[PDB]
Amino acid sequence: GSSGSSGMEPWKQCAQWLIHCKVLPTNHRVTWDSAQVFDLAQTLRDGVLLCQLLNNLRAHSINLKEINLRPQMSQFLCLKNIRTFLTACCETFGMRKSELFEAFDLFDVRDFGKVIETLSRLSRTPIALATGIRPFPSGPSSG
Repeated sequence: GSSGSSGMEPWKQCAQWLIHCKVLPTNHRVTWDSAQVFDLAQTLRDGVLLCQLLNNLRAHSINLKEINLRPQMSQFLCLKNIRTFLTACCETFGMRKSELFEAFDLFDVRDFGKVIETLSRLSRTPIALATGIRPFPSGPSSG
């Protein structure tokens, strides 16, 4: 249902943070205007990068070995990986379990927006800010 929209999406600015977080290349394909939430939602759909993000901010956050770096487009493997990231978010960092996104939502790429928010909060952590990376906008105000 690709309908004409007006304004900046939360997935556009997100791309940046990722690059700075040492997870995506400065010349990645997600940085291209032609790109869309999907593109950025695909590179993670596997769940191989997500784990890295945390491993970048904090040390010993997620064991690369525990995750299938090479899922080879595997549903069973993929779904598993994603979960690993969701766990490390409460094991390594210790965030809420309700905020987290639904593994499926990401896999099937149903509601990506839900995943983007999950990161908006993490940034708050004393591990994400420490780096000094453009943190998320603090406040109830929408925008």
